[PDB]
Amino acid sequence: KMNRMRLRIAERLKQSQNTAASLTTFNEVDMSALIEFRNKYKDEVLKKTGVKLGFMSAFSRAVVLAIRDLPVVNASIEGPNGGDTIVYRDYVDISVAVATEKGLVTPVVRNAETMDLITIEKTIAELGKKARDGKLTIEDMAGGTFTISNGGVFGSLMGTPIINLPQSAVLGLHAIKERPVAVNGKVEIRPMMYLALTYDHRLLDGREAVQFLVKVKEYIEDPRKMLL
Amino acid sequence: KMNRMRLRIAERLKQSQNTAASLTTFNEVDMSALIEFRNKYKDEVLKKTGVKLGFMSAFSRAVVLAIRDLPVVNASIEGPNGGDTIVYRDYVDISVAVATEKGLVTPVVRNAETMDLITIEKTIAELGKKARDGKLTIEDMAGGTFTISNGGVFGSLMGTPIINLPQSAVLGLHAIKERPVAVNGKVEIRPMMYLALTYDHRLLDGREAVQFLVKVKEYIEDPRKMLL
Amino acid sequence: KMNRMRLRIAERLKQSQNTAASLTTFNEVDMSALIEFRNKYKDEVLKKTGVKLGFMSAFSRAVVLAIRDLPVVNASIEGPNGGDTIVYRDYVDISVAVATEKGLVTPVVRNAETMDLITIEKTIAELGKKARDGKLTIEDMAGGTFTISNGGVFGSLMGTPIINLPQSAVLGLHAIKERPVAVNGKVEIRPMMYLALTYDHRLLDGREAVQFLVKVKEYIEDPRKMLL
Amino acid sequence: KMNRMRLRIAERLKQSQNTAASLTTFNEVDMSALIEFRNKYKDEVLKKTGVKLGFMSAFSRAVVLAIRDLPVVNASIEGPNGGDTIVYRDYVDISVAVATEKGLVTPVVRNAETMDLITIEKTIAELGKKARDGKLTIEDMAGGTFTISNGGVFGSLMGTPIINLPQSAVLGLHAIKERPVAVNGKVEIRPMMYLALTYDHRLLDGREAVQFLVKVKEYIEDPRKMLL
Repeated sequence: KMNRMRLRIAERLKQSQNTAASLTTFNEVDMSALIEFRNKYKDEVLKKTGVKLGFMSAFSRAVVLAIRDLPVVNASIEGPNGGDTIVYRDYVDISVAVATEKGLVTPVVRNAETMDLITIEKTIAELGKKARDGKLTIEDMAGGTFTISNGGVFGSLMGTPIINLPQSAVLGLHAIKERPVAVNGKVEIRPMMYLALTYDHRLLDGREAVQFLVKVKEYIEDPRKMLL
Repeated sequence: KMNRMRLRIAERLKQSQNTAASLTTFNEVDMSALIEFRNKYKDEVLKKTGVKLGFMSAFSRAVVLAIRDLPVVNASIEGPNGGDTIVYRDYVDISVAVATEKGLVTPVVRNAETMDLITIEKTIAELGKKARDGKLTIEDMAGGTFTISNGGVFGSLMGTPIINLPQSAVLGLHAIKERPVAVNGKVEIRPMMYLALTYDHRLLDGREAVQFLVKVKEYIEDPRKMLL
Repeated sequence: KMNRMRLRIAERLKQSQNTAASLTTFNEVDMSALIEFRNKYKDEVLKKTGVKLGFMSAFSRAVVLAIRDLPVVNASIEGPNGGDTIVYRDYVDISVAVATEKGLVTPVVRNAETMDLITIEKTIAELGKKARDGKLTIEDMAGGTFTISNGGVFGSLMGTPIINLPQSAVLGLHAIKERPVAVNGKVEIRPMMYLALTYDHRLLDGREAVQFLVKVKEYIEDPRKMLL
Repeated sequence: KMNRMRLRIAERLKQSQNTAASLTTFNEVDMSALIEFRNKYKDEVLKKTGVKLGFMSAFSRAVVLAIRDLPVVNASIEGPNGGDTIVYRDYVDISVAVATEKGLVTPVVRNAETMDLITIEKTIAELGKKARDGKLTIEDMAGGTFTISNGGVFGSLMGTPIINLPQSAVLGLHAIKERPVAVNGKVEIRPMMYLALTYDHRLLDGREAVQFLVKVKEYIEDPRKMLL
């Protein structure tokens, strides 16, 4: 028999689908620079800090810088029957995925727009521990302003991730693969990943939606853009 | 606060989603011939006519010829609670996208199935001017029979465009990219674009939907098919 | 005849020499990454901001990050007859050189440790204008915590720059040259520059002095280290 | 606040600067032979003696043999207001650097001119242990006749080391680097190091100063010269 947890979450799915409008758009991106950079320093970083480096601070920091250009992304749509107000609050709470032994849960880094890459990475590592400990308070998983979800841990080409209502949108991350690529007028083989942006087409307009994803693409593909 | 324009359009989104069934299918296509042809003559054409040539008359004319094989595409589904009638009217009104400074609007070429490629191209150029002038009457944007939408102007791999209810379906156009391709038993590099057909699976049946997109693919990939 | 400005400054030279201890140490560094990065984006940056990009935000930001590891650099030595206190204040005021038509002057960016690379670059451009206008207030040139000086504008291999008393130390920047280099087990030709760190050997100890310069070398040679 | 140790040493710096004249001159040298020789035998040597081999006995022994040609180097300048006497005592006490956890200290090998390379190396290893033990008596660090200082442990191109008053001069050692070199009419890549001789230009005359450094260069570059 389905328990209360199943019933609640299962309802929230098709409920949020019927509440928001919904669209998904896509792109793929070269992972080489990020991978190289990671390999070059993850040990030094670890010895300096106790922090191991994955990729997560990268994606998230890039998202923050893109949001700093496109504040529409962070805002939430509110009032009766969807309501009346785009809530322009511009602190950024980054919800992200963790799979406990009892399945999917969503820790939220509060005020992430203040943070350094290394600090984000550390903060996430803390939450991952505390999550498998079952120590999390519900305020750790009360909704943020934005969400990043990962299917690449299991490994897929492409997902179509769900709106974390009341948030505007969500980014999906997928398997890195070596892929044939056209670059520099040459065939090459490169580490590539696809990206999926799902967004409420209420207030996230197709122009903006594409533009956001594309700007993020740049920051991944050259980490030096983070210096701007 | 959301204004009346936002509220109306935002409702129409999830309303039309809940009204129609909905499916999207895909293909990608070589742009070379069209690009070559454009470059070869756009100047001559311009001097003969005052008309610059993009790609739009091509896609649209191809769509018309495909519709001339597949009249199911042009018809609209009507009556109470979705109703009872596939309206076989076979004049073709081509709705298309323009982004004003106040966002997205949809000029409609009436009776487009009568028109020459150059004339379609001209007609669109007229509407683009009149649109940014704000001179458009609402009858310029009262619904056509079919819709083509462009995300390639912003530049993306792939979108999932919305049904312009009561129309049957919509075609999305995307970024042209150089891509590695297998052709002639050889690896080559070519200008490629992806295509997305979204359709109401009420009355647009999977067979037909695929067949339509595929026929269009041919007309793009060899403009000489337009001579048939 | 020497005027008051000459007499004051001329005294301050040999006075500060007799006041501090004094040592200079050296290294040279590859400019390629920074040069590439600059060329790749200076136009985009300019259109986004009104700011042209030289190199200065790079050197300075690197210096700040090195100071964040080595706070000894920022502190000043104070009290009677040189005194008694290493003043650990850790806001960072970056003095830098401008040659007016009446010769050398030293604008100071206050609180520079807070700033982004682009913002530093902008701030400097503002000061350069205001300097040639003669609009500067003396508080613009009351001493900072650290100093960077440039001879490369005139173009030399190597200088030996003077302690801006009461500051601990100073960095000299020189001509970029193409130079033969050994890299990757191969002879190569690269854009190279020499660096000179002059420091008061009171409280800047040889270990620390070398270590500071070397850490800066890294940040220049890979801008991706700034991401740490 | 600065403690007594800081105050004493800080004074000794600018005091000794104002007491001596002061000049520094430079050269660079191939490390290959010494490196090869070290690698070839350090294990055998260790098993025969309990002594590991760095480079230090080499530099020091070379310095001694050069001093045996140029006794001016070892002598000290003495009497009131700098005085009247070049003290020709020709036993050689080699001061050298150790960085304790409390910073820089200077053990002195007494009567080093008597010693074998292996014995010098051993003697230094003993002192290094006793230094980190804090067991040293002050007579271990009462001034020798000459000084060698190392910045290469931290790793730099070039320093400008301070006169250990009353000694005549000091040698600085730096980072070994692979460097492009011209040799045998050919471009080659080699392990190279720069050398800096600082000397009191009272009684160390420019002729002599250059000649000393150059002779040392030979002994490093061919260890077989030690056989003369």
